[PDB]
Parts: sequence; structure tokens; C-alpha cells
Amino acid sequence: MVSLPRMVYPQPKVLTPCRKDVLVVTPWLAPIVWEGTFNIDILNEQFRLQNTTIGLTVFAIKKYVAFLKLFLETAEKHFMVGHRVHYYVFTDQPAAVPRVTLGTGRQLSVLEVGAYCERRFLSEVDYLVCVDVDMEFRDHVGVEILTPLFGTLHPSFYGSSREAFTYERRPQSQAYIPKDEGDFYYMGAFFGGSVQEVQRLTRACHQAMMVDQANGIEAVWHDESHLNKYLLRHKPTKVLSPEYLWDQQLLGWPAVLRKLRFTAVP
Ligand SMILES: [Hg+2]
Ligand SMILES: [Hg+2]
Ligand SMILES: [Hg+2]
Repeated sequence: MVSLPRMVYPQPKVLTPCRKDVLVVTPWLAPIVWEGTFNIDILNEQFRLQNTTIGLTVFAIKKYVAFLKLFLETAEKHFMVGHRVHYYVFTDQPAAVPRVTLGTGRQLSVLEVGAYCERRFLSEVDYLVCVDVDMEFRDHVGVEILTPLFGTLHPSFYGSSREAFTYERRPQSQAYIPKDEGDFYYMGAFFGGSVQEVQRLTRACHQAMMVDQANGIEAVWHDESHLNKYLLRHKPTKVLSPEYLWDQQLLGWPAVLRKLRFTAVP
């Protein structure tokens, strides 16, 4: 909206790719976010000028409440630092949520479950980021991921052929995807977008899972199977590389990953 201020940074080189070892744009022209593809100063300026607020949601039930301290402490060091952040922790144990110190412009809401409106999200944040709690941030996760709708490449399948993707393969399921279809295998543990697009996705997923239930079938990878069907039919406007969802104990640290940003806890 507003003009960016004068900024000094390296001139982009038209005849010089940022990365030659990986695909940085999908065939529907959505950027695939890898280290080296973005200038975070330009993006930070663009998003701050819009006074962007990012909501980060996590479900922590039963034993999972134990992961909240590290998750939030590391989010404080690496997630959207400099921007407005609203954490939404859905838990069955409100009194067990750790007292974590937050930087300025950041807040946390605890929502008790068994149960208990979506309209709140529309008025409180601009973007929603949905992740799992048994994780920790190890490096920068910022506005470079923000877009109307994004999915993240599952770390175990980014180099796999589509026939190997663990999509739901039974025609009887609403999440069904035949062997000759599919762009990528997205992990269900890290997706997001504008509030409107995220609610559209979760609403579609919920409806599809109910149809399957009534039909006596459960998709091979549950919610993740449906997320993949949804993103196959509604292409994400950005796709995050595995830098954003990794498991070093299980997969090591490949040369193609210049940074390990959000990882599974051992
Ligand atoms: Hg969410
Ligand atoms: Hg669902
Ligand atoms: Hg979904």
C-alpha cells in the first residue's frame, strides 16, 4: 500500500539463479521458499508497513502440554520477531500452560477444549499459522511464509516420485488421489494462510472427513490425507521447503538444507 522507503541491498541478478539445486517456483507460479530466495529486509518492510498480525495455533492435549515451554520459548526467539503475534493454545489443561515471557507486541490466549468462535480469528489476526506443538524453532521463520494459502513439503517425501506419496489410495474415500495425480506431499503439521483461506481449508477437511466417517472409512493419514487432497485441488500460493519442517534425528542434515528452522523434538 504505502511506498517502501529507500533501501540499500544487492541488485538482483537476472542471469544468475538464486538456487540452481532446487525448484524455487511451482508450475502454477507459486514461490517455493528456500534460504537464498528472499531478502528478508524487503519482506519485513512490506509486512510491517501493513501492521501485519500473525496468529500461531497449536493443540496441546494430555501429555503434549509438556512440549509447550520449549515450543513457545523458541517461537519467541525465531517466529515473526518484530511483528505482532498472537499465540492460540488449545488445551484440555489450562492450568498446565507454562508461564512464558513474551516480547513486546506478542500475546497468548489459552482456549480450553473438549469443545470451545472462528469469527474471533477474522478480527484478531491477518494470517493464521497452524502447527504441531512437539516441535521447536531453531532458526528464522518469518514473513517470507505469509501468503493467502501455503503448504509445507513433508521432509520424508520432497525427493520422492508421486507414486510413492502416501496419499489415500482408495476411491471410496473423499481424500482419494490416483497414482497419476499429485504435485507434492504436504505435511499436515505446518500449513497456514489468510484467516479466510485457512478457515475454508479446515471447513472443507472437516466436511470430507464426516462423509468418510458416514461411509465407514478413515483415510490412511487422517487429516493429512485430506489436506493433501485439498491442496491438490486448490493450489497453495506459496509452498515451504523442508527447511520449515524437519527431523534431524531421522533425516540428518542434507546439503540442500542451508537452514533447519522448525524441527521435531526428541
Ligand atoms: Hg489453525
Ligand atoms: Hg479435519
Ligand atoms: Hg485439512
